[PDB]
Amino acid sequence: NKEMDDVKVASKKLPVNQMVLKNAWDCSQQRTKEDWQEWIRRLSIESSSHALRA
Repeated sequence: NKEMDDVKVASKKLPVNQMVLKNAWDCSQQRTKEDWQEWIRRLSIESSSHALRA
């Protein structure tokens, strides 16, 4: 075998509407836990993205 990999940019794009989703989480909840949780899992979207998918 030989050579290499990585490649591996890897980050960003944007959560713009997911930012919207964050503030959305903020609006209701009213037992905020679910809101913040979801919003966080979203916020995740390199690694950590996949991480929050736990």
